[PDB]
Amino acid sequence: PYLRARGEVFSEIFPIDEAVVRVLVEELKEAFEKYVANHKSLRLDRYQL
Amino acid sequence: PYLRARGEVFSEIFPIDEAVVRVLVEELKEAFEKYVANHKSLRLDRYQL
Repeated sequence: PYLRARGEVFSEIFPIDEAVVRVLVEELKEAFEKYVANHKSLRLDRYQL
Repeated sequence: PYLRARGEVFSEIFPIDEAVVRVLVEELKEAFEKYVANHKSLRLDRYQL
């Protein structure tokens, strides 16, 4: 007490290869879609995505 | 070192049978299309097809 860290600057990585990102975003989209549809043990908010 | 050389002669020939040129450009782009399909994790910005 009290813990600190001597801070950095933020780690800054930037996207290249973005159409594979487009395929993987629509895969993410259908994936999370059917994830919400399946796992009803989540009781999730269903008005947001 | 260093290097300085002198040239011999010109030699520059061409193919014949331009149908091989046309359909082989098509099959060449087929092969590199398959390699760009393989390029999913190969860090490629995607507008060179």
